[PDB]
Formats: sequence, C-alpha cells, structure tokens
Amino acid sequence: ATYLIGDVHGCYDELIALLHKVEFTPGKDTLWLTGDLVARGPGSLDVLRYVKSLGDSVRLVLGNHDLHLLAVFAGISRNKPKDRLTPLLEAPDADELLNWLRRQPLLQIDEEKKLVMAHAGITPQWDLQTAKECARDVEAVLSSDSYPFFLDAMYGDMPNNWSPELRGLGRLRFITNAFTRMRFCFPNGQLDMYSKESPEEAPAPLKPWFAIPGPVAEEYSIAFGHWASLEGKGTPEGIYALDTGCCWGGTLTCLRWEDKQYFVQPSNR
Ligand SMILES: [Mn+2]
Ligand SMILES: [Mn+2]
Repeated sequence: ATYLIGDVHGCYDELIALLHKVEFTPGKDTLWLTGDLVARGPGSLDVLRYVKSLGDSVRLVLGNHDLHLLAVFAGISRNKPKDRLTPLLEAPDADELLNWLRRQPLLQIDEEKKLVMAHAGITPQWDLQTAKECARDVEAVLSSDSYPFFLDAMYGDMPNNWSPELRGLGRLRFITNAFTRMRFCFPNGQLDMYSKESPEEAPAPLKPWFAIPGPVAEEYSIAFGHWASLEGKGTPEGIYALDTGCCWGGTLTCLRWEDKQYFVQPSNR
C-alpha cells in the first residue's frame, strides 16, 4: 500500500502511532512524506533517524524547515529556541543524518499513479518538465560540497514571477520559494510571500496556488503539506493538502492512495 503523511514537525510519537494504525510494513508498503520533518515538535532527532532508516520504503520531499535546519547546521543561520533542534544538532550522528537529508528530492513523481508531491505544491507557472528541471538544479546544489553557499543564497522573497530567462541567484531563490514556501498566488500565477492565513482570510486578489489552473495540476494529482492554516480542507479534486498541523495541537493526517482512505492521529501535545 501507498501512504502519504503531512508535516511531521518532530512529532515522532504521533508518526509512529499513525503508522501502527495502518500497519505500515516496509517491503509491502511505501510512505510519502511532505517534508518539514523537523522543528517545533520535540522529536526531530528520532524522526530523522527513523525516516532515514526506511530507505527505499520512503519518498521524501524537503520543506522549508528542513532547509532551515540545514542552514543552522552549516552555520548559515541562527538557531531559534522554539524550533527545538538542539538535540538533533548535538547528536553524534548529526553529520550522517543531515548529509542524508540534504540529498533528498524537492519533488516526487509516480507516473503510474499520476501523482506529484512537493512541500508547498506546484506553482501554476510550471509545467512538469520545468518543475523537474528546477528540482534537479536545486537538488544538485544541496547535494554538493558547496551547499552552505546555496543555503545562504536561498533567503529572500524576490523574484516572485517565473520566467525561463531567470538566471543565477534569483532563479534559485524563486525555485526554492515555489517548492517550499508557496501558498497564495496573484491571478497571473505570481507568488505572494507574506500571507500565511486560510484562503477565507486572504486579501484580494490573492488565491490559493491550487485555485489557478496549471498544466501539472490538470494532468496529475498533487499532494503537499506546508500550509497548516488550510487545515487540509477547501481543495479541488486531485489536490491533497496533507498538513493538518500536528505540531500545533492539530492532527497528523495519513492518506492511503489505493482507496483514498484517511487515517488521523491526534496531537499528544
Ligand atoms: Mn512548510
Ligand atoms: Mn510545516
């Protein structure tokens, strides 16, 4: 069976409990994780240890908190007490875990299921070929010896409009923002990097990225996490918002792909 779980955010206990609920069995089953494995929850170290141990039985995409963790590890960015990353950063296996984490994709595609996954979703300004090239380009920098320069370069809110002519720092920044920070779009597909609220509270003319017709969403289902104020609701057919805010006292949500059956694990917080 195929299971897809939203943002874990260090909620190791809830993750294991939900997987036991569906009797997740590596070798017979595969797990898709929407990223944001770490931060805020208390168990980031245990979560990374377990997901890494799953090997080919897990298909991960990196989220913005995974990238932030990597920026803190590399000395690029300051550690915020509230993220609760210190046990992981001080672990004897921190090197093994984070060097594994930076090698994971930003984008997962299963052609037989016609299923795409990314942390924040797919901007309507990308077709599939472009999304794949963009993921490849950022994954190559993240997996290189020089990844701390990219992590330093990634911070920023501009440019917020895609063009095949983007070059250099702006190109990587847009790609990173599109995969891991996107929520709202302007009618032209342009990214808005400030509004984090539910779509009801969003100011006009902002609309969820999934409310704008785009070539990937027209051919593929898209699963994503990240947007917790969505509470997993209000999406159109074929759009699966999996982040139900477990670290926030919400719930950890698991979707079984074969029968579209949902399983939910309450926050223990
Ligand atoms: Mn996120
Ligand atoms: Mn998140």
